[PDB]
Amino acid sequence: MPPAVADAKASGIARFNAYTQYFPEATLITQPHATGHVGNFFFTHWKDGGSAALDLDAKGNFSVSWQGGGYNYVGGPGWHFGDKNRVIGYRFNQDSGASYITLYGWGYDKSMPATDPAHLVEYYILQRWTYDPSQDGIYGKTFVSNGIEYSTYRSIRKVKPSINGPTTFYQYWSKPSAQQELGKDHKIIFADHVKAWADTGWILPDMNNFDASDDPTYQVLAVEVFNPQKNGTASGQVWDETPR
Ligand SMILES: O[C@@H]1[C@@H](O)[C@H](O[C@@H]2CO[C@@H](O)[C@H](O)[C@H]2O)OC[C@H]1O
Repeated sequence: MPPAVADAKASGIARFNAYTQYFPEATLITQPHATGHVGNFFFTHWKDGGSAALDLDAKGNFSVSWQGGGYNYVGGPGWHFGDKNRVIGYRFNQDSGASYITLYGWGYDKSMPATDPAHLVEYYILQRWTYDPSQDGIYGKTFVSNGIEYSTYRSIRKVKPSINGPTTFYQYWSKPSAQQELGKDHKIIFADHVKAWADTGWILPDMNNFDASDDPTYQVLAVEVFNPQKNGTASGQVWDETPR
């Protein structure tokens, strides 16, 4: 078995009802809520309605195809856990106009009180977008990572779905000053974004645990659509290029 699959199994990822299985080759995911592995690649896939399909191969090539409608979908491939030193590489090939093409993940500290919205955090490092989340959050700071300027925001989700079920939680955002181009390799140096959030006191709770009720504290390269007004597709390839 691929090593991340073996590691996830040996740490009890099957405890989650929504975790499907290891698929050795490539699979199409269309259900409302699923996680799993295709090859060594973890995936998440979640929507509150509508129709959206994640096609993922064992080399990390993927496509999300969505149908127009009033719903929210987010999904994509990566890792069953966040690592603050990971360097995510990707190339995005096609984008009909997703709401976000974004690094996407969660942290969760079961020992923190749920009255503190920092006990559970959904985080985003946008790369392409047709919805601007700045309007929903407070500004943190601007910084440079891999030669480009990102700006941070913190928003709150009040009684909303999460990896721990309905919860009030913070979202941390990092948005670059320009859309990232298709057809070229890009890097997300995750440590720079973790650092930038921490620089304004926005601490990520633990990103390497299966303590939440519904899903791991995963980290993926995701396509998200909010109320898409047309059918669309978005496709790319993700990998780990962390210096090791
Ligand atoms: O893994 C799933 C999460 O992806 C989901 O989180 C919602 C996804 O859309 C985002 O815009 C929302 O802020 C967030 O509530 O929660 C359920 C979980 O199983």
